[PDB]
Amino acid sequence: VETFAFQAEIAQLMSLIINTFYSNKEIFLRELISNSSDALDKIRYESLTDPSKLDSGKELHINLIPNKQDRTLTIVDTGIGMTKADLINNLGTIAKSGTKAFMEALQAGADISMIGQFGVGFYSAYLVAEKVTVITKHNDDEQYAWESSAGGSFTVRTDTGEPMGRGTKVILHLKEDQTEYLEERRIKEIVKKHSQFIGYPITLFVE
Ligand SMILES: COc1ccc(-c2c(-c3cc(-c4ccc(C)c5ncccc45)c(O)cc3O)noc2NC(C)=O)cc1
Repeated sequence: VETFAFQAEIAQLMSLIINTFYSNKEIFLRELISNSSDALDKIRYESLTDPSKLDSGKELHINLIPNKQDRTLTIVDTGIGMTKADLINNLGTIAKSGTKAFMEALQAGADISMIGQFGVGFYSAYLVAEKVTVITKHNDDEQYAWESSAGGSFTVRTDTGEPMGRGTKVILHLKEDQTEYLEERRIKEIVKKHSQFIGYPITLFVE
């Protein structure tokens, strides 16, 4: 297990997300689904010139899986998946500029729901999760587990859990007062409100 420091700007963003009073938390789901959609777009595009990239799974879709026992909401996609370099360096590098822009926009009257317009929507997960665990698998690379409870650091390890195939699984360990996001009616409502036209099937599992 390797432990890494977030870039200072990203740690600042995470603290803002955790500390700011902001009631419209439900937008976290749209942001995560948007990320899944982007990843699905990419594997779809690449498969057009190299069909063998779908050897790790032809189905392009998103599953939403609530588990009341574990107090988790999991967002699973069969997108392109992330490499170790994505997790440690490259997505953070990209997030720096977006974070800066978002912070500045907030100072000028934007609100937290607009986070995705700055390309850093993943971090909205921390509106509802005390810890986020991300399992990801890119073709020709190993399966990784990324994890953070904020506080300025994250971990990455090679994952020996159940093999995924290809894609990304975001496991939201929900805060004690945010269990509404385990309820079928609530998740359905949010998907219809904010993610109605996503171009991949979204299956909401029930318990
Ligand atoms: C908005 O920027 C991105 C969106 C999706 C992805 C992504 C993902 C993916 C990442 C995330 C994601 C998960 C976890 C973290 C820390 C992320 N940080 C920045 C951007 C995305 C992150 C996710 O929630 C779902 C996803 O399907 N899997 O392969 C990907 N690769 C390509 C080039 O897009 C990467 C960047």
